[PDB]
Amino acid sequence: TAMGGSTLFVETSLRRPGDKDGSLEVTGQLGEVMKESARIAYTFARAFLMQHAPANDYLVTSHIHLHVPEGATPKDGPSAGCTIVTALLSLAMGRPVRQNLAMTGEVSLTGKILPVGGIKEKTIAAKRAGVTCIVLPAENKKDFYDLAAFITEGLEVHFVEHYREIFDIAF
Amino acid sequence: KIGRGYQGDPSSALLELLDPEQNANFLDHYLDVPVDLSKVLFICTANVTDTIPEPLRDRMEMINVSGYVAQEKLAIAERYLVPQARALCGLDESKAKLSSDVLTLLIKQYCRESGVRNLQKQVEKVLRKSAYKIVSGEAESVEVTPENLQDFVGKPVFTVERMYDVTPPGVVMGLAWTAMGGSTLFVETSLRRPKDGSLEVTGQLGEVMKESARIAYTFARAFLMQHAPANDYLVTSHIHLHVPEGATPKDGPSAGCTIVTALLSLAMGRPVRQNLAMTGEVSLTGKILPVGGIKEKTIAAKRAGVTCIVLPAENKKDFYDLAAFITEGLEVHFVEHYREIFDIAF
Amino acid sequence: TAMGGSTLFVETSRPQDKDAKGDKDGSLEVTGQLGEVMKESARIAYTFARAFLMQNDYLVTSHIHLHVPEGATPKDGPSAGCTIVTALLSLAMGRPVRQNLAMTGEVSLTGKILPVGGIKEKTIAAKRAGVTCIVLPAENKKDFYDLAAFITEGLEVHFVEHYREIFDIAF
Repeated sequence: TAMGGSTLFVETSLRRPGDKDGSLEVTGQLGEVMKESARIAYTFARAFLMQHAPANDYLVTSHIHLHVPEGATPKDGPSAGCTIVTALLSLAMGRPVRQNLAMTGEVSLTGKILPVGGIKEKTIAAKRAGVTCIVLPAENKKDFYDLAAFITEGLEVHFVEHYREIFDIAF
Repeated sequence: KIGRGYQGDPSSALLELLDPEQNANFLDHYLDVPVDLSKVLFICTANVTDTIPEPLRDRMEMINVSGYVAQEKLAIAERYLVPQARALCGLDESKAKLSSDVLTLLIKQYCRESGVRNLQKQVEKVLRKSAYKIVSGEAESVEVTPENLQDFVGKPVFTVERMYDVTPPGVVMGLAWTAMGGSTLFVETSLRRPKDGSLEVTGQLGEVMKESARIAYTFARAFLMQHAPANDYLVTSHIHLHVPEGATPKDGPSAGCTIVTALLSLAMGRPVRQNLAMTGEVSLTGKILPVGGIKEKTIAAKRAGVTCIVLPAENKKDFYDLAAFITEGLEVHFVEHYREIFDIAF
Repeated sequence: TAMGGSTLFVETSRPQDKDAKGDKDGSLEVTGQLGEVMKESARIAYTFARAFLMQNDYLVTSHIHLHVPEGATPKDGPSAGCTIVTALLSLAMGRPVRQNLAMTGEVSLTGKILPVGGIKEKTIAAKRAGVTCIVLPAENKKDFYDLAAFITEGLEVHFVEHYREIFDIAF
């Protein structure tokens, strides 16, 4: 955020459970950039749950309605794509994520994870909150290791390439 | 409302004058000396801050002077408006008597605004027509009663009578929040056709209100089948729902409680108890989520002759910070589920 | 209308009665350049005529066209509710309304008649159109008696609150 690092909860819920497909109503962060990011994330979550556990029809017909809090610069906004995919997959499978876990990164239409900014601010925010595990784009590991040793000492960092690895370390 | 057009731009002069760090040396053009203006208490009135440049808004302590509710307006009228108008028109209490109840009626039906000038205009109108009746020799003492007010200030701008003083099956009174604030509406439900049943919805067509009414209807059907199982109305019947268009989009979906109550009242054939207005969005399980504009909703409840309103449980703090003249004669029920609202409608 | 009150004729008349199976729903096509509120009100009036005629199946098993002429200002849109209900009922029952009879007033889903505006203009137009009987909502009685003595001389008036009374005096 414009004030510095911050820690927000991306929340998906359910509302109104072969002819129709379940839509998605983003409410928190308005803007065309975050709108397209949410669309891409929704499509990838669907494809992931199709090729993995192909039986449940949840993510395809549910009318999810997620909500992403409003504090983030318009450039950092799309760095919630992997968080959105993980919230959607967690709500679908009915399994909460690993407890003390923070994640950031942009997700592609096929799941590739892209680098983001504000690594120091995000790290300090995660450390100020209670976080023991952090997940970061693999291309941000230089930026992570440039920080001071008293910041990045109490958290285990996972540098990911593709979202299958976040699904591994998140469930 | 300062000029910023072709000739000059005195906003920069004000930005130099109203700067606390440069007040100590003002330096107008005539005197080449600088004058200390740090002890002057400056006050600037504005109707809207949007047309104030940001470096100038940033130099002032923005204090918002909000309007008055009907009770504050009545106090103002009794203490200032009516005495000053008496003095300006040459009348007293014995010649023309404005009582507190006729003043309440005037404020309720005519002066439904945020400021005071219109109430003052109405007060002057009443006293002025009184003075004309006295001078022309028609009378020697005028009496303004809540029945005799009509021929003094004209047709009431707002109607006290509501659509239904006693509600039949299908229609339930819910109160909403408009851009003018404080509206009460009757959610109505009927049936169209004489094996699956359907819902046809009209009113404030909003994309989210569509899904809101849909899930409210679904929860109503499920609640009915679990509460009274031998009743198949809400499943085998085709019905029509109507929601009046007062509520702004934000609180458009805030009528789910009333919609479910209407559908259930129609399906059961039992009217809802009188003077009962309700608010609250329902979830699928029946969770009652918080609603906004409780001050306006409560004022509307009062104006519409309502006694017992129903609010979400987590609006308890939002409600119990409203003044006693706003919520004294109201009995409030706070609910965390729809079973409790069902009990509240007997 | 804008600067005036010219009286209008609503008319009714689509596929012919099938008379084969009573499982269909029947439909109402409405024209007359209606705003959104005007179309919703015409739909409410349709539903109320269908419910009022519970007694036969002309409203439920016939496809109908409704025409309300243009001219009523958008604020004065839904003031044709009782007129629409009467048009539908007369088409169904197969009998005309009283020959010189004009009406106005919004109708709710259950039959409650709501007050309207422009009583003076509507009355002037009714008198100039040869209308001898006029049906108004109840809450407009003071509004109607605040008129001059020549705006109403031989004009029979009926103030009403529920549409059953309009039906009684129209038939």
